[PDB]
Amino acid sequence: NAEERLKMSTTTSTQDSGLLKVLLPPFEKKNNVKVDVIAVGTGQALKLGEAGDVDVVFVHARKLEDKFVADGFGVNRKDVMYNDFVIVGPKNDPAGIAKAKTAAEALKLLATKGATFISRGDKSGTHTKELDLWKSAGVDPKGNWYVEAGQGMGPVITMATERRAYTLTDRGTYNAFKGAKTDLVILFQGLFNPYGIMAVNPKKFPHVKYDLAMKLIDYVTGPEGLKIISDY
Ligand SMILES: [W+6]
Ligand SMILES: [W+6]
Repeated sequence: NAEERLKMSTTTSTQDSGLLKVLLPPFEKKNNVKVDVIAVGTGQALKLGEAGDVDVVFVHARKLEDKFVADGFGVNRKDVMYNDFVIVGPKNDPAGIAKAKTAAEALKLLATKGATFISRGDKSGTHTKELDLWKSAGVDPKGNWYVEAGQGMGPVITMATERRAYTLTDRGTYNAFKGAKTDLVILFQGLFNPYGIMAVNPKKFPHVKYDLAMKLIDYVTGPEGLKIISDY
């Protein structure tokens, strides 16, 4: 009965996209369960799983996910292809990034123009991607223009908006903020990001809801789940 609850840790950034509000109800109905979404920072989402306080972890942070699995905490990790990265900024695009042909070129235009840019500057898969793209541009971002916020995607979109800055954002969070909570527009866009979904290991935590976690993972990577994710 539901009241029977499965706990999933994720990031605040993934909650903002709104995917879970559409993806979870058919699973809840089919299994007579409630899926509690615990949206916290990336580090905390894994710490919750390391402590056995959730049954499933759903994050986009490849190195950290690998470690979680290597460390024995997570089992049966599956890729969940969803979402993509875009560069947003003021609608008058002073750096002229709309003329960029790749994301590395766009960022290098920013660094060269000295246009204000907000980094997530945290644990997140968005941060890792950003750093990978700076490295592919062969630039190491040092300036004043380069800001490291140490916050989630939502607060970074807000800070970019106040500062009339550019930022690298997942489209999902942007689409959810567009218009109401920013006036920034997509100036550069490109495939999908390999979220990882993982069950907390009941050999480490025998009270975790593993069988129900495994149903969730099967669901999300199954035809119904994929259709929702691709239609979203
Ligand atoms: W409730
Ligand atoms: W994230």
